[PDB]
Amino acid sequence: NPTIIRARAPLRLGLAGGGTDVAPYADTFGGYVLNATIDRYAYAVIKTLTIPAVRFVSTDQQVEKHQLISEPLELNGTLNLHKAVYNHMIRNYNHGKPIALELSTFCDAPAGSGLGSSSTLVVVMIKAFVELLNLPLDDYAIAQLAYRIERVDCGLAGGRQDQYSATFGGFNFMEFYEEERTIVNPLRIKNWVLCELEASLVLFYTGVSRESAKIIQDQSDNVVSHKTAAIEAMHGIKREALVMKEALLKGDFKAFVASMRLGWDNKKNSARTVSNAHIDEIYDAAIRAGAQAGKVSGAGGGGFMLFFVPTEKRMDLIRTLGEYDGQVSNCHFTKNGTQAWRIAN
Amino acid sequence: NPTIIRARAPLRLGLAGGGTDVAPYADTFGGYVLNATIDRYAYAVIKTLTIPAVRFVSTDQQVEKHQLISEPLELNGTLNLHKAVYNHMIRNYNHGKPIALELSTFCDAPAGSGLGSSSTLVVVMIKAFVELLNLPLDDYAIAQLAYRIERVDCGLAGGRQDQYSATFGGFNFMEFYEEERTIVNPLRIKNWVLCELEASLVLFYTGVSRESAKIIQDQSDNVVSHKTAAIEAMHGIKREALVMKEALLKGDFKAFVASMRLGWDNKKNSARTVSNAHIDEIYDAAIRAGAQAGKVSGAGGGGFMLFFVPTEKRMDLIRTLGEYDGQVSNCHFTKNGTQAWRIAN
Ligand SMILES: [Cl-]
Ligand SMILES: [Cl-]
Ligand SMILES: [Cl-]
Ligand SMILES: [Cl-]
Ligand SMILES: [Cl-]
Ligand SMILES: [Cl-]
Ligand SMILES: [Cl-]
Ligand SMILES: [Cl-]
Repeated sequence: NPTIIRARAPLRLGLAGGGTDVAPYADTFGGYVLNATIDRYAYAVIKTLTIPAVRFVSTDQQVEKHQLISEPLELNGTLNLHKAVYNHMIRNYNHGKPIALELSTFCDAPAGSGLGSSSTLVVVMIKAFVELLNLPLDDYAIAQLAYRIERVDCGLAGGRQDQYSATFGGFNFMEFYEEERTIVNPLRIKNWVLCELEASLVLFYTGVSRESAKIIQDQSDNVVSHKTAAIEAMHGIKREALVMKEALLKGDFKAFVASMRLGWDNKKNSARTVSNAHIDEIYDAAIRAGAQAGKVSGAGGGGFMLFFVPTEKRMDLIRTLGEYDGQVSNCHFTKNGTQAWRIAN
Repeated sequence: NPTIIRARAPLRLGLAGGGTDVAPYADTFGGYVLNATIDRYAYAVIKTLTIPAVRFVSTDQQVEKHQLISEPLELNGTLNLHKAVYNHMIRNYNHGKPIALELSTFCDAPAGSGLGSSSTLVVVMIKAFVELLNLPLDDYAIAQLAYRIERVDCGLAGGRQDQYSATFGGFNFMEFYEEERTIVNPLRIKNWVLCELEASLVLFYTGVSRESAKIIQDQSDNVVSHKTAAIEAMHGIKREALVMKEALLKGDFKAFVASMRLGWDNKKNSARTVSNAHIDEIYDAAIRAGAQAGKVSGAGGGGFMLFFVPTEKRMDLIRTLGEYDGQVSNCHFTKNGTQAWRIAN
C-alpha cells in the first residue's frame, strides 16, 4: 500500500530591500530584506508508486515519466527543479537507489506574480521529501538546500530571500553576506501593529511580470560594471529596508510609509524595467484615491502591487483599483513556515 | 486629545445547514449550522470628537451627522444599524448621556457576497464599543446583542448563524432552538484535516446576490404554510450539517463530499431562487473540471461559491473557473473571533 505526503509553503510579500539580495550586491556590500508571508501557498505532493517508474507533475501541468535507473536524472530543461530535488534526495539519503514515486506541485499564484513562487516551490518539494524520508533538516538547512538546488544544480540566477520566507514563515528581516551567509531575524511585531498593518494594506494583481530575470541581471550589472548612480539607488534600497524594519518594531506608521515611498523611488532607479507607464498609471491613481505609499512586491515589472492606505480611504482606493486591469485583494499575514502532513501511510 | 479604536471580525463560509436557522424552522424543529471563519474581515472604527456631534460612516460610504441630544436617534432608514448600536450603548452604559464620536465601518466584501457581512458588521460595531467603554460582555452576550439589534431594534428579518461566527471565530457547529437559545460547539479539527481541507477548497465569487431576503422569506413560508416537500428538503439540510460535522471530526473526506452533494440538492429544493441557470452552469463546469462537490456559501442566488476538488485536479478547476464571470480565490481559515485595538489613547 502506497504512501501519500503533502507539504505547503506560504508565498511572500516583499516589503523592503529586494534587489540588495542579488549576488554581486549582497557579496560586496551586504543585503537587507524585509519580507512577510501571506495566506497563499505553494504545494508539493509525493505519492509512492507500485510500478517501477518516477513521475513529475508541475503547476502548469507539465508531466514527465521515467523508468527506474541507478543514474541521476538528466536536467534536460523539462521540470529540472523536480528532477534536481529528486536527484539530491536519492543520492544523499537513499544511497543512490531510486524510489518509485510521483512528485507533483501546484500553487496559489502563477509564475511572475511577484510573490516568490519559484523558490517557494523548491522549498515545498524539499519539505515533502523531509517528511517522506524523516530527515533531520533544520530551517537554515532547508533554505540553503533550496538555494543550491535552484542556483547551482539548475543554474538559475536569482535572489536569496524567497527560500527563507518560504521555510521560516512570518515577518523576517534578513541579512545577506558573502559566501552564502544569511541571518534571518524573525520580527516580534506587536499584535496591534499587525492588525493595523493588515487594516491599511490593499493588494493589487496587475498581471504576469516577465521582467524578473532582466531586472535581476541589470541590478547585478550595476555592481559589476560600477554604475555609480544605480549602485547608490541600491544603497538607498538597503537603508530603507532597515528604516522600515525599525518602524514596524516601534509601531511607527508615519516612518513606515515615508520609508516605503523612498524605497519605491530607489527600487525604480536601480533597474529600468522595475516600473513602466502602466504600473505608474496604477500607482498614480492609487495615490489620487488616498493611498499614502505603495510598491511592486517582487523584482518588479508586473505581478502584485501593495498599497498603504489610511482606513478612512480604504474603500475609495478599493473602488478606484476596480477601474483598472487587475484583481484587488485584502492582505492577511501568516505566521507559520512550511509544513507537511500524511494522507496514506 | 481624542481616542481612536478599531475592531475587526472575520467573515464566514457556510459549509452546511444554512436555511435551518430561519426563525420558523429553528423554533419548530431545531436548526443546525456548520460554518467556518475565513481571512476576510468587517471593520469598525470609533473616533471620539472634540465638537458636540455624532457622525456615522458606512462601507459604501453613506454618511450621517447629528448634533448632541439626550433623545435616542431616530431609525429613519439611513444607517439604522450604526444608530441602533449607538442608541443601545448610550442608553445602557452611559446613563443616556450622548457621546461625541464618529462610528465608521468598512468591509473586505460587499453586501450580497454570501459571507455573512451584514451581521458581522453589527458585531464589529458592538466590539468597538466594548473596547471604548470597557464592557464585560462575553461572546454569547455580544452575539445575542447583535442579533437583537439587527432583528428587533432594526426589524430586519434574517438568520442566526452569522452573529456567532463573527463573534466566536473558527470552525463551529451551532444548534438553534426556540426562544433565542443557541449552543455554539467549537470544533477541534486536527491540523492535517484543516490543511487537507484548505488544499481541496476553491472559492469563486459569482457576483452580488439579490436573493437573500427572498430565499429566507420562502424558507420561513415553507414551515408556516406547511409546504411538505420543501420542509422535508430543509430536514435534509439539517441532517447533512450533522453528517458533515462528524465527517470533519473523523477526518473522513469521502463522507464530507457526499454530505455536501446531498446538502446542495436539499438547499436548492428548499427555495426557488437558491440556485439559477447561471449558477448551475458554473457548478456543472466545475464538476466537469474535476470538482467533487460544491455549493453557494450564503442563503443563495449569487455571492461566493465553494468547491471541493482533489489536489490533482485543483489547477484544472482553477483554470476552468477563469473562463466564467467571477473571481477565483484560495480558501484560508482563521481561528480568531472579533478583536479590537487602540491607535490613540
Ligand atoms: Cl521583493
Ligand atoms: Cl522589496
Ligand atoms: Cl510569484
Ligand atoms: Cl517574486
Ligand atoms: Cl449558509
Ligand atoms: Cl450552509
Ligand atoms: Cl456577505
Ligand atoms: Cl450571507
